[PDB]
Amino acid sequence: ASCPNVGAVCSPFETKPCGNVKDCRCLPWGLFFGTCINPTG
Repeated sequence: ASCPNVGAVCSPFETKPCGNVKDCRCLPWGLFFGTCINPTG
C-alpha cells in the first residue's frame, strides 16, 4: 500500500508499473498512463 509512488504517475507501458514493490497498483488513467495507487484503497 505505502509504495514509493502513491499518487505518482505510472504507465502500464513501463517496465515495472507499481510492480515489484511493497504492494502497489498502476491505475491506468488518462490515455497512455496512470498512477501508482493504493490497492483497493
